[PDB]
Amino acid sequence: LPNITILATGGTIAGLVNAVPQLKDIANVKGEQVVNIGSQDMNDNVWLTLAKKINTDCDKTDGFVITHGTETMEETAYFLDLTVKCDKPVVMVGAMRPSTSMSADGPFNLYNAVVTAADKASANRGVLVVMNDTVLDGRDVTKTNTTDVATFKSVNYGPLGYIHNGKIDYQRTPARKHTSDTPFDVSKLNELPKVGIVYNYANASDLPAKALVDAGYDGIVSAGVGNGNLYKSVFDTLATAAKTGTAVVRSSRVPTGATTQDAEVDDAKYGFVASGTLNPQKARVLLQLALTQTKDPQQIQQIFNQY
Amino acid sequence: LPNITILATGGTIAGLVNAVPQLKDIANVKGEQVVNIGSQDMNDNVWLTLAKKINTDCDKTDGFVITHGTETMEETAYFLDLTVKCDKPVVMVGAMRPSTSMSADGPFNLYNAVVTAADKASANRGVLVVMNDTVLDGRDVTKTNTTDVATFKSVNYGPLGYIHNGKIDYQRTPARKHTSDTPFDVSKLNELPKVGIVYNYANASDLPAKALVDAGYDGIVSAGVGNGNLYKSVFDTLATAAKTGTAVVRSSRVPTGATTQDAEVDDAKYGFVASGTLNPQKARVLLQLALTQTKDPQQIQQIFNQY
Amino acid sequence: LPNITILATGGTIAGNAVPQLKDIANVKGEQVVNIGSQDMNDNVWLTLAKKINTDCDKTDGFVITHGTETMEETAYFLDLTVKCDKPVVMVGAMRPSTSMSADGPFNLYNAVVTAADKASANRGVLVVMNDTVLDGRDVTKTNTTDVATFKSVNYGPLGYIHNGKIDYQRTPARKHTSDTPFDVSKLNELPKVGIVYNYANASDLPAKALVDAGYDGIVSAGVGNGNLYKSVFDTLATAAKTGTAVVRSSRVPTGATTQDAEVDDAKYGFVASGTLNPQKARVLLQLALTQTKDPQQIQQIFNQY
Amino acid sequence: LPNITILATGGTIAGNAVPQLKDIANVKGEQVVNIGSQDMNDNVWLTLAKKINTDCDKTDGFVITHGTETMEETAYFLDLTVKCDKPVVMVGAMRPSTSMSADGPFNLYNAVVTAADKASANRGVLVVMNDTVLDGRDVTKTNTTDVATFKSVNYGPLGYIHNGKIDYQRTPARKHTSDTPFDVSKLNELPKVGIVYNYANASDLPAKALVDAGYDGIVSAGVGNGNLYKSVFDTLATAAKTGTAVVRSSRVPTGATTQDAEVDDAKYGFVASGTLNPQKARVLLQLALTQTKDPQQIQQIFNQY
Ligand SMILES: [Zn+2]
Ligand SMILES: [Zn+2]
Ligand SMILES: [Zn+2]
Ligand SMILES: [Zn+2]
Ligand SMILES: [Zn+2]
Ligand SMILES: [Zn+2]
Repeated sequence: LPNITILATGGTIAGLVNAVPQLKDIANVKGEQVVNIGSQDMNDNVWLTLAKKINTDCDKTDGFVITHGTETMEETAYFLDLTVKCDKPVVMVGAMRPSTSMSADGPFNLYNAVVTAADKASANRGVLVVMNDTVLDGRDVTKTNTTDVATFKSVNYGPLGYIHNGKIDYQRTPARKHTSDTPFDVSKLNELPKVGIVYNYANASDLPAKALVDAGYDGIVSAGVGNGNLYKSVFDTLATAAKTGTAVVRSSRVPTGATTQDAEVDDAKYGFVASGTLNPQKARVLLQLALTQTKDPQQIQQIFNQY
Repeated sequence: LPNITILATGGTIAGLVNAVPQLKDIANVKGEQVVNIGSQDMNDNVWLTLAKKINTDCDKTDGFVITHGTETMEETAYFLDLTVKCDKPVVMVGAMRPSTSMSADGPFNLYNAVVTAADKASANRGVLVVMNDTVLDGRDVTKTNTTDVATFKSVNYGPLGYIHNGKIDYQRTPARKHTSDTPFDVSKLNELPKVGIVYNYANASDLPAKALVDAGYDGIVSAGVGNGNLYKSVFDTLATAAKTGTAVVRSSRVPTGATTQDAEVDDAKYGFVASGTLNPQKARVLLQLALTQTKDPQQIQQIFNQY
Repeated sequence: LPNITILATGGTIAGNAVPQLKDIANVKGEQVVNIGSQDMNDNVWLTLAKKINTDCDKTDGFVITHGTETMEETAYFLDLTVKCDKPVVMVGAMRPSTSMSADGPFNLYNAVVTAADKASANRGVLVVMNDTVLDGRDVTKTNTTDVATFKSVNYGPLGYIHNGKIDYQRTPARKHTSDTPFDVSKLNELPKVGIVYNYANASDLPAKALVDAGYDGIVSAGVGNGNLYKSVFDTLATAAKTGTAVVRSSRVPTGATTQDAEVDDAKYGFVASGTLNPQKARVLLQLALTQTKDPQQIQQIFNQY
Repeated sequence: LPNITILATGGTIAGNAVPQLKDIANVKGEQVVNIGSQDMNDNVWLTLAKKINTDCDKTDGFVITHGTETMEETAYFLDLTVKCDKPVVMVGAMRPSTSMSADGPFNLYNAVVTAADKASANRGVLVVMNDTVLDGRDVTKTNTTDVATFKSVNYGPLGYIHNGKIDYQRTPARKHTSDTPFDVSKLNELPKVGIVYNYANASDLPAKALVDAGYDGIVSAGVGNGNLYKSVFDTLATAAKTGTAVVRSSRVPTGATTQDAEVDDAKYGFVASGTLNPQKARVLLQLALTQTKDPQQIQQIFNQY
């Protein structure tokens, strides 16, 4: 059987080979606790240590499964999608119900994540998220409902495949460049560029925006209204920010659909970057990484058009 | 025919009786430009003037249609749902495509909004949003896609009815108290309590939260991760805030599903309020209004359980 | 504690495998029939409806375990025929009860909570699945395998369940339960109604065979807004003019088949099904045919229930 | 500018009513047939496929105007039979071209942009509607009246259109166009395949009539994961054992009908349709039957296309 490494970032989602013994019949599992934290507290340090671990141990194993909380799983998955250089399957998985709760979802989630990680056909598709019998790509996947076990969905382009009876039918694969095809290399980095997110809505204070500028943040992501629009006070602070060196990326609070370039706002005029289908938290991820390569908004836009 | 008043808050969404003449065959339309602004700039002053106008003119007409931009329509609609005391239909409508663009959606949107406003069966259901042949309640309706004409949907409980050939079949009506059944009365108010929204994600700065506290904001709404969870730095600032008088409401960045009380966080312990199915921008609306009645988080929670 | 009766129609969906039930209700159970839901039939429907109506005053609410294949059919039939205003809640499982992360146990727990909540009464026959309370009319099966498959695709759910509490924010407008004019206590059988499908180059043979067998009604799973392939139209038009009740529904999973849109229904005596999908339409047409054979009266029924 | 040919099969969906087309392509048009899409048939399919394959080297891409009722059927049939790798894009309108806010004009503009974009080639036959580029296999009609009805309910769309530009982020894995073993140039007719529906108490009469008429294949719109009402099962089992190709699909709008799950397919010679809904399954079974009558070979086809 294939040997799959399980990297845990927190508690157990099932309760591992003893908690879900059926696992030892499809893979050879070793487990390492890499960090232990709730995902609402996920952070840069954790991201860096994970990417490095996966990159160092790529040849010690046939695949990876990462147990992680659901709240920020979608951010971690995209970070790794951009930084892992192991074309072998890296599959993330979590659980929406506590492991001791009735009809706990963890056990079967874990099983299906190991199934996915172990299938050769899963290789070379970038980092994946596996939940609710579905194989989801790290870029587009996002949490759609606060409590539903079916919460994870790729709301713009769809899943990569479905899992029935330990088998996967892949009918899709992502087009946006990832893993070995990106120029990102966090292997020597101990920190990441500071990027914050500000929200837009009626009568929005500019204060949040101004705090980030005061603190010399490297980038700021705007969760805009509609097609990335900005409340005027926020538009003014961000315009300013962009002229004094803070990268500014326009995304949207609207859960699906792209924030398009030169549509609602003149990005070229202000030196802003439109995030495409990257929601705010995902846009933060690429902006941070783009900032380790360049600070030219034109080049940041190009990065946003390709990753 | 019934006489319907169209209150415009910005430009035309069609191009009114001359731009969509079919209108004069279903209603008697008068139009007033109440303000002229892009909805990304929507604000308290506009909300107050609209509520008052609708309340003053309730007996001058059989119904209201409000033309408004799409970016914050969902916020205005809920504000009015809470403050209008005219049980007559108040129907909001906007357009996702410019009026001069091919297959402009405005014309037929406007027509269907007038159809809705004119149907007696539409009365007593609170403030409505009409878009894409659908009648949506002001509380649950939200913008789901950045550009799609079908963007407005009530993502937790569904629409109230569908519109085919100028006819409506209502199969639902909202249960949460609105209009005349709320204690909110902005008729004498010239300002609203200050409420801001802060976003949570991996490695979230507490700075935004702290700016609002520094400025003596009355309330703060957290767009949390998952079931309203908070990044630790943000959790600490907000906990503090709540002890020194800032109302704190936990909502979620996740587009559907409720942020439940005493689930992921101990709201009772910290004096926080869980927003139920109110997304961040909608939660801001009720929190602002709840703040004109009380500052006791227990009572704010009760308000969040009933409106 | 509330008395709740679990009426089972098949195999179990849990396994007490859910001891936590003692915390919310006094539970007793009866195996009413035992079949795979894909073989659900008129006899089961009649007996179920009669059992609930007969037993209404012995318990505080009912939970009905049922396979997922035709849960949406039974739920609507019960929605139209139950004369008990106490909560009737149907429940199933998408995963075998012995499979890992089986959904049955929590689904069942949630159904008893729903059946026992006093706020659940007077909302008609309910279906509880994946933490959601769904009305029997609009509820349909949306995905072949996903635990979250049950959704009310047109009008949404009535309420969500978290930690054993329901936040109801909706109730259906279409009349059901004791508000309908249907009465199963007098029926040992139901009018014959079949369903035919429409698609490119569709044979009229299925429709023809139904008519030849003297079927009381036929529901057309049409294309788009209830349209019909030419040959199927031709056949059903004659049928409707000669006494067969004919209802236009649609193969399209959401949205209504409207009146006076695509087809001139009055001209032929056809009835438009509204938001009722073909299998749901069938439930209502069978029932309407126990009350009348008149197309206009049947359309009225379809506009009301 | 690119040469794009618009092949019309019905009434127009715009009305130049869209002069803005001159900005993106040199357009010429031919009325290939003229019918309501609810009467779409084998003859139209054959002629369309032949026309595109014959005319492939005269233009840069094709746009096909087609009614919405069976757009998803034609699109898949073309997906399986077009041997031209240039973009073929189907397009419709959900509102009358003269109604207010008609969708046809912008839909058409978007289809020509798609047909003319060089990045659109080699993705198979496409359907463009509501600013979205959708593959012909997974695309289905989701709502009876909404302009946004066309969606790829299982795997999503290939790309979105904004301001005349497409951000393609997906392409289908299932082989299509010249990769299939089908060849319509040799066909004046297609094998007879009908579709029967399953639901509670389903009559076996439709299935029986199809078999009696010597149908080459039958697709079952089953319940849940492709299951069958007892009587329909019994009939199709005999049919499959005696030479009728039988494909299990599902009435359920999303998700696959899987192999070796609910039914022992090999035991009877049934074929599981995968994510192919009944009308789509029919398209592929008709085509498979022009190549073989062997169930295992047909299942292989269903696992590949
Ligand atoms: Zn990727
Ligand atoms: Zn309301
Ligand atoms: Zn009902
Ligand atoms: Zn009643
Ligand atoms: Zn294809
Ligand atoms: Zn090829």
